[PDB]
Amino acid sequence: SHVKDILGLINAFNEVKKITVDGTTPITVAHVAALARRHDVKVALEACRARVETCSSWVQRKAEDGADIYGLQESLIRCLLAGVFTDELPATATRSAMLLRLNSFTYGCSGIRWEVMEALEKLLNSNVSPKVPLRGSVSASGDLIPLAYIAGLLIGKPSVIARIGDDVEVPAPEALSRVGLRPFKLQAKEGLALVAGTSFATAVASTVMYDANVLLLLVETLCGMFCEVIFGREEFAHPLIHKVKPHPGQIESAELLEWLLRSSPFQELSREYYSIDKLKKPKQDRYALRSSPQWLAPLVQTIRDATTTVETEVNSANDNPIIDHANDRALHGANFQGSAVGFYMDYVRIAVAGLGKLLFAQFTELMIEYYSNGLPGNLSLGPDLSVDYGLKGLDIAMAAYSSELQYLANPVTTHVHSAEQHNQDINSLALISARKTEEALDILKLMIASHLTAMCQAVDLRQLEEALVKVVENVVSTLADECGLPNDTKARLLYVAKAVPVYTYLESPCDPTLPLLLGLKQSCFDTILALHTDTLVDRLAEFEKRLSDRLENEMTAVRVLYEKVRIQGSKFLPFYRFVREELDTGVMSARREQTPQEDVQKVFDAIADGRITVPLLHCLQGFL
Amino acid sequence: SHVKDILGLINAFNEVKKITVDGTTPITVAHVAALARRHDVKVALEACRARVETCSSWVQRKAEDGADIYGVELQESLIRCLLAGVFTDELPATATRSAMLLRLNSFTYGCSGIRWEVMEALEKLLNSNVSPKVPLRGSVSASGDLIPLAYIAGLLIGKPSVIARIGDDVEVPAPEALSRVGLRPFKLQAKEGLALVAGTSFATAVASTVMYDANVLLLLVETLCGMFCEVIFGREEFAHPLIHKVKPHPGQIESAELLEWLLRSSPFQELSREYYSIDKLKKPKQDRYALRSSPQWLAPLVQTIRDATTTVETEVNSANDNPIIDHANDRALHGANFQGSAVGFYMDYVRIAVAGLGKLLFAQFTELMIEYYSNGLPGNLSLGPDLSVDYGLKGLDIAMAAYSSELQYLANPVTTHVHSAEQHNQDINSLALISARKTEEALDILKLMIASHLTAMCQAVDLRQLEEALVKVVENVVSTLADECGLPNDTKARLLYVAKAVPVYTYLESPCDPTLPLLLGLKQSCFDTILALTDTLVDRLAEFEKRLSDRLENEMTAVRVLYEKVRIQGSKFLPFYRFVREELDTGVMSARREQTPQEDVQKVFDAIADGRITVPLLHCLQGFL
Amino acid sequence: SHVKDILGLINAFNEVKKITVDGTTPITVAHVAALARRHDVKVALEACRARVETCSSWVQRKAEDGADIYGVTLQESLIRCLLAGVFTDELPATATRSAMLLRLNSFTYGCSGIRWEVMEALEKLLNSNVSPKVPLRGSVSASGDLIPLAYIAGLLIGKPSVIARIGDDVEVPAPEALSRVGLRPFKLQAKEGLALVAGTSFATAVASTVMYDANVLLLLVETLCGMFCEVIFGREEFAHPLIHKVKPHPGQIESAELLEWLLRSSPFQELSREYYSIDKLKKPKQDRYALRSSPQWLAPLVQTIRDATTTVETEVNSANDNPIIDHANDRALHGANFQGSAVGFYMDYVRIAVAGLGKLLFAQFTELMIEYYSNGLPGNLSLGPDLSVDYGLKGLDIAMAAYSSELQYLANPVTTHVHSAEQHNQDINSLALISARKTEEALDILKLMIASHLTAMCQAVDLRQLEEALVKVVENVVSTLADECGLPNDTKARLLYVAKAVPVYTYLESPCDPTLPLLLGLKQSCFDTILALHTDTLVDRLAEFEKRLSDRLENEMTAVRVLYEKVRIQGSKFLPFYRFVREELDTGVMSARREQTPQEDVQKVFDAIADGRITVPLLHCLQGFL
Repeated sequence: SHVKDILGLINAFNEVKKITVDGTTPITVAHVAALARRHDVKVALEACRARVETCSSWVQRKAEDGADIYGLQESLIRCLLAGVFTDELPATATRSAMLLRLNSFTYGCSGIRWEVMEALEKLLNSNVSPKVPLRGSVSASGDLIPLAYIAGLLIGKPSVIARIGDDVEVPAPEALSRVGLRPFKLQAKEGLALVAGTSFATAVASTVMYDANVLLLLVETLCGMFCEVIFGREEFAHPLIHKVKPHPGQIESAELLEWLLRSSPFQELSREYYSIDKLKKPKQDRYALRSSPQWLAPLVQTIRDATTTVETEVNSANDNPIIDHANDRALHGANFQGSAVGFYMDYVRIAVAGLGKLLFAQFTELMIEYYSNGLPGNLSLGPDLSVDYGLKGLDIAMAAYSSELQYLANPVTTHVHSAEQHNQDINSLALISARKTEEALDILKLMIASHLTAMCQAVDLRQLEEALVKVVENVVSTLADECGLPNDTKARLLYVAKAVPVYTYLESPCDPTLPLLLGLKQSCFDTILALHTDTLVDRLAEFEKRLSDRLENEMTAVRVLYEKVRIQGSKFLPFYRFVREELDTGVMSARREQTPQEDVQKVFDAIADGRITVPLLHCLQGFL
Repeated sequence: SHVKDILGLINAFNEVKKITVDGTTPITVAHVAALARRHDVKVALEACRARVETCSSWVQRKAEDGADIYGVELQESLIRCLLAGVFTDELPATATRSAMLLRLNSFTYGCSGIRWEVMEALEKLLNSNVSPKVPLRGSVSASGDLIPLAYIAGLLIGKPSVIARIGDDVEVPAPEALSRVGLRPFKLQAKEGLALVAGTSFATAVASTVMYDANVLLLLVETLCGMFCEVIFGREEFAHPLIHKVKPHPGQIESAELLEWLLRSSPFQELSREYYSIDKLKKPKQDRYALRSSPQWLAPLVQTIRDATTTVETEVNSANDNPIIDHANDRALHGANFQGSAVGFYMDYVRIAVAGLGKLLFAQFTELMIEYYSNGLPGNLSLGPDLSVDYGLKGLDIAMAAYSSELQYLANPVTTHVHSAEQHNQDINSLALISARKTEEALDILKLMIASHLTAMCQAVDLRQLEEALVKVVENVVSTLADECGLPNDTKARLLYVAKAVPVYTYLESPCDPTLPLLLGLKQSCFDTILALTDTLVDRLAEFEKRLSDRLENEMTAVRVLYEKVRIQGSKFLPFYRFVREELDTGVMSARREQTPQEDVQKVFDAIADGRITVPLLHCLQGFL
Repeated sequence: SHVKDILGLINAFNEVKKITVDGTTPITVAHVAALARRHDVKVALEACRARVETCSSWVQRKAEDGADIYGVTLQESLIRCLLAGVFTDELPATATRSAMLLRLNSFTYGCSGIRWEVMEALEKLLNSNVSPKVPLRGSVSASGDLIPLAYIAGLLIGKPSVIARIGDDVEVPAPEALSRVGLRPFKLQAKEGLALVAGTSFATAVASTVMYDANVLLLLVETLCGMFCEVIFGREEFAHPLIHKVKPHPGQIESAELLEWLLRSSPFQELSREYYSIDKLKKPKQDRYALRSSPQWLAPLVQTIRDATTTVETEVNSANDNPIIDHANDRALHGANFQGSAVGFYMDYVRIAVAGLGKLLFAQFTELMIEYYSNGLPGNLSLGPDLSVDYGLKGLDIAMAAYSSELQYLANPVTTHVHSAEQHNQDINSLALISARKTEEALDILKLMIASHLTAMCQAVDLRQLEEALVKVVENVVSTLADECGLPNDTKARLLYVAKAVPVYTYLESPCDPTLPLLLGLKQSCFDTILALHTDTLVDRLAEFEKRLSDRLENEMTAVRVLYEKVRIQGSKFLPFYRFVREELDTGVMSARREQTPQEDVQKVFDAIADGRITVPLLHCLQGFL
């Protein structure tokens, strides 16, 4: 299952202490992302040093012997320092690019001197990186302009500014000086080896793919939480449905969901709900839940396949010419053409838009009383709704997020211009595409943060609902006895207490126009008819007036007590405990001062910085 | 002509000191951009005080009467629920202050029911450079820009969680920020929460600075087509008013008019004519489309940007909340003026027009870089002479492809992605703010493209003038050596024609190389002159060749070094050349000039971004009527 | 108002008999669509002839004395290399004939140097219904619509490989077609190849019929917003002049002005006001955005479609070949009028606005289908009464999502995809014909959406009229039965309130089902009256009221409905539409008892939209508006 592969990705990301750069051990997107995000992760270049020097020698002798092989170093770098600071590629991306550039050389096809590789290693471990303009690459003879800034650092160009950690910016030659390095004087083919690769596009695409797997698994998992809160029928995940339409991502997501929902205490509440007034409620869930596995299928497959493609690129020699020193020939091709990454970046951006639309459809259902099976509009607790608009602000923002996300998912690869004196008449635009997919993942993080917040709100509201119906049942039950109503009447009255959704009358429970009093009034009239008397009327008028003696006070009490349980038996407990306890939040209401921003910011940040993987792994403990 | 309207917008942007906010004087996009970009510009709210208070009183009396009018603590629960954005990024100070201005102006029509006091507070926060930190995303611009506008409202009521900027340095919680400029948190009354948040002010704000930039950069692109004509050796006839008289799109007529005027009696057009007189049958009789069809291309782009400005300014000058209080006839009118659709649709159109400007620039740049298309210019605009270590503007060329590709992608529509939002109440919604942001991003790229193009054309100006001086040196050396060696009058004329005809950039790298076009051209003539007419003729022709390779390279080198250490002086585009070269302190690009292309183009880009580029533009255009 | 301008366009389309091609009288998009769609309309080329010949002879003079002028001083080799299309699909005869008109018209300015005799042959081919079969693709509309226009030239010179249509079935090689209409193949003179192939006539032809339809459908959509207001129980206040005065986008003012006028004396707005006065506090105080913000939404759409109309007409009335022959001053001028960019960009914009029109329609239709949003109407506009076998307009609802989705997809721009073309000579090119074609496909879909929307609203009128009648029956049955059982005034007034208040479509399926809202509300009031008047006698009479209700009430609801199946619309400005759809097209309220499928009903409406008949009830509806 892709579920276990993604868990393995998350574990490797968390665990790794050293990245082995050796020309043989694959670097994964978890490693790239760990190097980028955890500064205690260090690069360890292993002395492959043999084939690197052989290659280097072959090129360096074909220069002393003055052979003539096509593919002065500073003039290439000078013409490529052609970006403009409007915005810039971040340090995480630049350091990622440095690693991929370093790695590309280990295969001994590039001809760069080993010491330059050592210099890359040192700069990475020292947190030194050049400041690199955002735009300029068409990713075809490589990410020429942006990679030119890394080469510019290595030769100590004064106009290239370098970061050292988060606070220090110094000109290139001073940055080299501070790490015990001297400017390089570039040798034959070395300018081309540094600039003509796919390392920047592939860097962005690596952090993008790592993020895509994590958010994918997170969205898939949270479909189970959605089922629980919406009162879904878990049967949509039944293995047979998916065995007869056997898209691997359809089987595998359904598999996880069947497992997440199997012994669910909310599924138990769902069953009791559809048993009451059975033939007046929907027989099936709406599509955002019920067809989630079918929806997820191509998205899982796209994100998994793109990961393979990007990792192949991470582990490639991607400059030109390729030096076949063994056979004494320089090979003229175009491994710097980033099309594998470019095309898949367009595809993943479409899959991410599809994940966003799934979230938006689910969130929409949750906000609307007609579609939420008992939950209040906007997940508003009230009880006073005139001053509690609940999650309406987050609802509007989810439309804002989905709309921009769908716009972002138009392709970049369809916009190929005939470039560089028509030499690059096809070019991948991989870095541009990767940037747009990254931007699309930023918006999906917002949507996840919002969706999880809303579901924790719904958990609270479902737990509060169950306790409120119990209060009502007890108040009706005991008052019925005290007024001396017959058992016919008592049971009829109790059915109403059970059946009427509590959020439809919580605002003013004893309001004669609201659904509780309406149901009791019709039951009182049917009792009079079934039993016919003047005494029965006395006790029924007594029952009704004595409703506003106790009911409201007891509903308020059990509520206020909740503000100051089924989730404990649910596989999503870790998520709820993380958002409520660890992040320090509570059921949203007019009485809680925190804005939706404050609550959702906490969840968003935990998604951003990877803390959310903790409750996620917890939740999936034992899944095989 | 749109040319004078844009010049009017630029003059207004530079001159304005105070923006009059009174409910009758129009705010234009130039006013919005000046408030945003020049802090010396202050807000002047004029005591319209009468109509605002009347409306405020109506609303308040109707609530105090306990009357039941819909949309008229209730107010603070609205703000609370809308403080719902997330910091990932933010709308910048310039957009937020722009919005604050637009929000203030909308109240001045007295339809909103906000108190005058709150308005005075807005005025003072503006002039005191105070503005809330606002999350980038969350608005669908339909019941207004509810989320981002809530942050302005949050500041006004002293919400502790709303962070506020004071200048570029200071950041403090909203209550403290109100304190520091002598204000107290407001307690909001009937309809005031809704008046503050339910507007189109953020999208319209971004769209105002977007439209200002679109106007300036449009005029800049049109004008620079004239510069392109000069350096590329174009035929100015493409601009002849008769061509456009019979295909009369106003933008076509007006762009052609500007171009005819810029190119009339151009000293560069004189070199162009000379050039096409030598080897006429071997050279194109018409320019390529990126020059020759420029007025036809510009026409819809001009009209789109002009019409969009009008639509955006209409929005700037609107009451855009709900209900609209008709205090005079005692009704709250229920509509949807907060629906930002006019701005949203036009932002999509303007983004397509901006993409069209980018494609025009890309195509022109491409021609200029390629020797086959540049009518004598060296590939990549490399001076060399040694091309093995000078790749000229090849990096800028690649980047222009990168810029255009992303520009074209950005130009897909946002308005086609309407979701059924807010419990299906907002089943249509404009997405204006999102569209405005994308068009803004598209203009960022256009600026990069304009900066590169201008830098490249200044390079080509230098290369054209150098070319003229180089060819005259080659003629003079050929003439004086033909005399010295005692060559026949026929031989002399035939050799001097070759010196005139051969493009000098085809042999600059090694002028006396026998395999390069000058020597090939002279060798053909030499054989021809021998046929028309002996051993002593061969003798003098070998002496010619010999003495050529003693003298020619040195005199070429000398005149080049002198240039490095003129027709542009009579060009309408001198202000641009003088600006880039002198004011910005640059020179002809080559291996000998240490500064990178980044350093040069950056200077140009910054001058476009900060407005300095308008100075040479206005100078260039002086007298055009 | 743009409304008058569009009404002018429709009147012109209808009443034009001859198109004056003279080089001074403007051809409008109505004239182009008239020519394409009404074969009785003839071209009248009015001898203009003098300048054509002056230009012609100037070109021929230079050919004689051997002057040398680029682009003028061969043709059959140009035509040959441009006959490079492939039949996969073709440009329709209507597009080709429109292109022939525009090419003819372009020549009338005397700037092209084409022979008057070639012009007369164009007129004759037009009036005789001859046109070449033209492949669909190949134009980038930059040095003109070169490939498709080559097929017009190929017809004129009698290229055998060029197949010509004559009317709807007849297809003959070009020599045969010319011979059937009394013409002979031309031998092209200097500059005539270019005159013919190097123009913008194809893109601008598709764009002309595109703009005529955009104008008509726009007005139709605007008008039907009022009909939507009527059937959905909207508040007409959204259209009030002061709202739009303070946000004065010209299209916002004018759309709302139209709507205020359509709704001013509405008998449906009267039912609406009455509806909101019952349970005022439980029902929404404002309409949803697809109605309430329709003026703000329509504003940019109105303005796009009108400005785009101007641009396309400017192009219809242009000389758009090259070089531009300035015979007066003995010069050929070298430019690029064949660059179709004015039309290309505006086609992209109009496609987006059409998508915005479709989205407006989709959101309206959506509200209409959902009982939560439709203020009394049944889900899916199902009449029933048995809803288990009547799913109503659910098919059309699904279809509307499909329509809107494909439409939004089509509205991406074409002009952002400019390639460097023709040996990099055409390094900018307009792609105008491609864009026009996509905007045309977008309009095809909008037509589908309008057809469905109008059909749904006619269904809703019927349901609303039945609703008023049904509630009256219920009130009467309750009022009479209260009397027959001697119920007190307290009881009678509570019971009659429930009869007026409960939406009839929530219980129509089984009016006496005790779990449905009529009986629920009746039981509630009965308990309330037993308490208020507090007895064994009252209970006796309330039980007899209930038993008599389930004997008589349903029978009388069925009778009134069965009668309806075998009024407020009569006072409504939308009567012409309703009358058009029900009587003229011969349709009826939709249900399980009506045999015709939703397909058969909507086809009829769509066909009337597609062939222009829908403009009759449209023009009738708008009579009086100034």
